[PDB]
Amino acid sequence: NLYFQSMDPLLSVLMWGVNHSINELSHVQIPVMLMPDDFKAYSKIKVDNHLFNKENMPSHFKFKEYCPMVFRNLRERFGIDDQDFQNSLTRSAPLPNRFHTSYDKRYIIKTITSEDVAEMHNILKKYHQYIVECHGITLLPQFLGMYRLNVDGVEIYVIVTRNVFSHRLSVYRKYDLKGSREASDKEKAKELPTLKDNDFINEGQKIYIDDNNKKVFLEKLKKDVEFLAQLKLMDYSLLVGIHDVERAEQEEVECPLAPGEFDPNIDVYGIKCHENSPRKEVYFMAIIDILTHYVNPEQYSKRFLDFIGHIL
Amino acid sequence: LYFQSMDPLLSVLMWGVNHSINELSHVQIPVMLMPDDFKAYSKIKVDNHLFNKENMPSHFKFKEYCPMVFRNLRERFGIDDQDFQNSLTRSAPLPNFHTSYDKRYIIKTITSEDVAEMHNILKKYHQYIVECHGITLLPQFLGMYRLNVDGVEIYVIVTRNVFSHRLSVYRKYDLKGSTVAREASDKEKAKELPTLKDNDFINEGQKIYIDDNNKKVFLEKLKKDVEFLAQLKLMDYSLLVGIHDVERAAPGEFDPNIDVYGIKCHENSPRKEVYFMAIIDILTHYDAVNPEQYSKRFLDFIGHIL
Ligand SMILES: CC[C@@H](Nc1c(C#N)c(-c2ccc(-c3cccc(C)c3F)cc2)nc2cnccc12)C(=O)O
Ligand SMILES: CC[C@@H](Nc1c(C#N)c(-c2ccc(-c3cccc(C)c3F)cc2)nc2cnccc12)C(=O)O
Repeated sequence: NLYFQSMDPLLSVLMWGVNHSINELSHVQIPVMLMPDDFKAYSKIKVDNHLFNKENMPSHFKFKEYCPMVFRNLRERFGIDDQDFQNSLTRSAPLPNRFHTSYDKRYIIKTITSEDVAEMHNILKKYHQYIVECHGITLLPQFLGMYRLNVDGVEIYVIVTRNVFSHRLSVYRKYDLKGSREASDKEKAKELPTLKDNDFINEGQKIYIDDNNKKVFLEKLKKDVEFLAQLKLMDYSLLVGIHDVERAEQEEVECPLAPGEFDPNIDVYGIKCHENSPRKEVYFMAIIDILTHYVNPEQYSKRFLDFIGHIL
Repeated sequence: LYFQSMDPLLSVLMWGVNHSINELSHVQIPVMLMPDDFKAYSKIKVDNHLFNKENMPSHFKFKEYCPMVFRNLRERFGIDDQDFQNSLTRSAPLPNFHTSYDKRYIIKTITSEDVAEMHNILKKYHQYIVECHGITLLPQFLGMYRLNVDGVEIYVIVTRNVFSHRLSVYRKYDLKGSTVAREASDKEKAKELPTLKDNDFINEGQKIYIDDNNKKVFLEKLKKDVEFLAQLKLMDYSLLVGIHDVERAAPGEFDPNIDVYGIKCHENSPRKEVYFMAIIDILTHYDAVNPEQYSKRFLDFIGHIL
């Protein structure tokens, strides 16, 4: 069954605490609406086992969940069931790349600083009201839970976000895009380099989405980017993953959803290529890495939109 | 399920049992218990800030003693952990000790001396339950915990109800076979169900009518159980006897996998009755008449009344 075992005791506690958190919330009324106190709330749990479950789990740890009611509501508004979320993060250990990915590739887990946590509380009310008003249709990072772990006197804060990329379709090419930045020699020798602004230009990278999806996509991005500028946030990226249908076919032939198809209620950032693309590709594109508080944010926001618009 | 109660100690207990059993579903069923399992425990301390503030207290501790041992005893007593969790969780235990909402379990506040004395006997108790294959009139110890809330600390034990989860008891005796004054008070006797005692049993001319076979099997168990208690040098235990009157009314019947202490009366009983008989309240050590004597005086009496 589920033992939450890992060589990494921080992962064990994270799996245990997400399991704990979600079961706890199963015993707490879903409120008609969130209230101000829910934006300053937490749960702290300290465990001290003696000669009990000593092989699977560390015997001494702390787990703290920030604003559990808000992040439950955000999961709901982003179309996530708490049971599915719990399974995604606990049924098997998250895999490392620094970030981790849930075993089913739905979710990203990232270590963050206490400043980041303090800045999350600073934006949390405004972020939640924005998510309500766009009915959860945004390119913004979906913040799904936020925790503090302590084991063996090692303290970390972690955020969970939705994977920009597909849980199923492989990404053969990947870009972190800002505007106004090229991968190192070391980065480029990996299997999947995180390529950057100059790699995008100098490799002659094109993205082939039809006028309609381009308009829809640049309309969200403008709204999301203007919201980030009102918050006075900057140094955020567009993450672009490219799925090449034909490369994934030959990669697999060596060893019901058709090739180049995805479920848009799971792979929410997916966009099909247009009819006249030289190759059958699927693009996965959203905003990551939002949380730098004040170029100025106006300037950052306009340069970003201008660079993304000039590449489509 | 919100584990709501007017009594914050019941909420933590319900929360605690719910936590304890969910935890053990993430822990391997071992091939056998080992010595460290009789010294083990799990403590959880909870501190909430503006979260679940209405249903639950914001600050509490729950400790389970020897979790691996109590899970093994539940299984050896024919008790599934989910059904156990449900009996203690789906709805609050009712005060009279307390009874689970479905009347399957007793919940009782004990002292830290009681807790220390349970650890002292727990290895021998478990190995006794192994050797009698769960077939005993001893108390079934099903879990043992420590709760803190609002700086108030209690220890609690959970045992199986001697009485039925459905059939009513119209008459009830705490029997020891002590020669001394054992008589329920005038206050006790005015209650709807008084706990009657040895001299009430004799002075009321109470009869238990069970056939020669069930009496032999009952007295064989009681003897082995009571010789075990003497070996441990425990005393001051009682036979608890509940009598269900079938006539006040299928009527005569009960599931003997649920109500395990039930025994039907003799066919030639003048009154249709069902008897619920077992040992309670064993944890008094001699160190504090001796345990041999108590045990011998206790059996002579129970055999004297059947
Ligand atoms: C290109 C970066 C990296 N992969 C990813 C990262 C990372 N890293 C993040 C991510 C999550 C959280 C933070 C974060 C950092 C600080 C504070 C707070 C709140 C945060 F959310 C920052 C970045 N999201 C991803 C979504 N989909 C796919 C890949 C992702 C890679 O492939 O190299
Ligand atoms: C006749 C007394 C009372 N009812 C009961 C009690 C009580 N009290 C107990 C009980 C449980 C635990 C301890 C205990 C006490 C100290 C230490 C440790 C470990 C213990 F288990 C002592 C007694 N069991 C019952 C089982 N079935 C039915 C009724 C029961 C009543 O009706 O008035």
